[PDB]
Amino acid sequence: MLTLDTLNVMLAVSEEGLIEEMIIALLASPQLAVFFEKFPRLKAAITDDVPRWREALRSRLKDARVPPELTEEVMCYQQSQLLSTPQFIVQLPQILDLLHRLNSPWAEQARQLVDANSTITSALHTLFLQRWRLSLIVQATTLNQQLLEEEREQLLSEVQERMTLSGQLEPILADNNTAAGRLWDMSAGQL
Repeated sequence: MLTLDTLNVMLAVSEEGLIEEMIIALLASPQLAVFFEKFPRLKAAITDDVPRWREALRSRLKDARVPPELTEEVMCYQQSQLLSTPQFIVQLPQILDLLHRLNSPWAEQARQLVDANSTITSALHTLFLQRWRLSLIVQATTLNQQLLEEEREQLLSEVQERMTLSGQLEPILADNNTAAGRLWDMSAGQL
């Protein structure tokens, strides 16, 4: 079962910036939307709840699996390095047929790529994985955009639950993960 944490490995990206968009997604959701207007003081809690949504998605990448669409994006990618050079030539227009089947954007690019060079010895095979790798990062923007919409619903019941803190406060435990990074420098000279 293809798990969601694979995206962190195969793209080498961090979740934190995408989790920030997920904060905006929740602050836009109808539950929090009405809560902010109806409770102009109590909203300060759930607007401060930014590093809490972090731990929700940080667990969820390990727990949850990939979207049904994304499944074939990552599987065709990882299959191409298992697909050895003699087998890769004859099953070349077949993996291209798979891309065209789903209507994935890699269908058009990989088609032109193999029309550019059908004499795949080593160079194109390497470029096939790399060209899709970079293209899958900017595509994962949309794939994980659909994720943050679905997951929003689940943790929406979770955030309206914790909303008890603004009416009969009863607390729960949570991790504090501070990304500590700084290097000041001012090496300059002027006469």
